[PDB]
This record gives sequence, structure tokens and C-alpha cells, in this order.
Amino acid sequence: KLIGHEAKLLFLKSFQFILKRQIRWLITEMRFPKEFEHVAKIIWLKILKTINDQPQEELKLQLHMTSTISILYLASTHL
RNA sequence: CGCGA
DNA sequence: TTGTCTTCAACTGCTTTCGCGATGCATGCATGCATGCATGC
Repeated sequence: KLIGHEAKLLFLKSFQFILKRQIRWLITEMRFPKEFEHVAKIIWLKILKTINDQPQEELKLQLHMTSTISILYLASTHL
């Protein structure tokens, strides 16, 4: 039934999806700027590209909820 | 062994 | 000693025409709750 060994993709897709879900709720409900999004695509882009420049079935991934919040804060603070 | 002459 | 018709008595066959109409016992999957094992971060 469920994917094997390269559900790394679905993992990063529920993760990415859940993040964008949170941004929808913070521009909408917390009256953030539209710019935040592009700031966030950049930071999560940077680290997505870094885990996909260390991507291997010998996998060492640690995307936690803490990572979501961490890139929101990270991006907010640049802004 | 139940239904019809 | 012996012949056999004598007698009672153990087996054994059928019955007016058509339509409407298996039991028990072992094996294992099923259900549910609680420990363990595998995936991921």
C-alpha cells in the first residue's frame, strides 16, 4: 500500500504542504505581508536543496514541526 | 404426503 | 427303521390416474486488548 524507501518525496510534500498551510493562516489571519511567502520559499528552498545535495537511501533527515516554526521565525527575522 | 376431477 | 402327506409357520410381493413441492466434531479465521517490533526524525 504505502510507498517504500523513497517516500522521502511524500514526506517532503506533506511537510512543504503543511508549511504553506500555516502561511495561508498567518498572512490571512495574522495580517502578515505577501512577501513573507517568497522569503519562506527561499529559506526552505535553500535547505531542501541542501538535503537534496545530501540525498541518499542512507538517509539522515530530521524535518520536525520545530523546523517549520524555525523557518517562519528565520524568515520573519530577516524581514 | 401436502394441492386439482 | 423308514417312508411322506401331514401339519403348523418363517419369508415376501403388491396398493386408481396426473400436475405444485444428514449428524457430529475438529480446524481455523474472527474479534479484541496488550505487549513488541519496525519506521522515522
